[PDB]
Amino acid sequence: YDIQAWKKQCEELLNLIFQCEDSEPFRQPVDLLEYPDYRDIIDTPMDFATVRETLEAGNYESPMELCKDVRLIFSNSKAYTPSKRSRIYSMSLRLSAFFEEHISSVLSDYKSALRFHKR
Ligand SMILES: C[C@@H](CO)N(C)c1ncccc1F
Repeated sequence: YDIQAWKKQCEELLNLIFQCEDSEPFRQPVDLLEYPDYRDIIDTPMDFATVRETLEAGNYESPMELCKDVRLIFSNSKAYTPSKRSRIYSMSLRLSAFFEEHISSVLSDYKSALRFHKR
């Protein structure tokens, strides 16, 4: 029932994500010189360094907010992909499955701790 535990759990999960080779295209903001039309398709860029920095600055109030930004990394890749078979998109799908598998207990534990706090 620790209402704060999610933060360190998210730091450790982001550490695992940065160790994954599949996260390399998503570690830093998309380079506009490599993908000149990126902002014509994507309204809200997001990357894992921005997520980590937001967490470390104390600018997420809950793991749901972090989860919304990580999911935006994956939806941006899906929206930008020219093909559902593209290399970078395929890496995003594996990384998304890994993230979802690990974030589920973080969200469950936080929501349960918060319900206990408000009992
Ligand atoms: C990091 C993502 C964009 O959000 N990246 C550039 C791409 N995403 C999917 C397919 C091809 C790509 F090049």
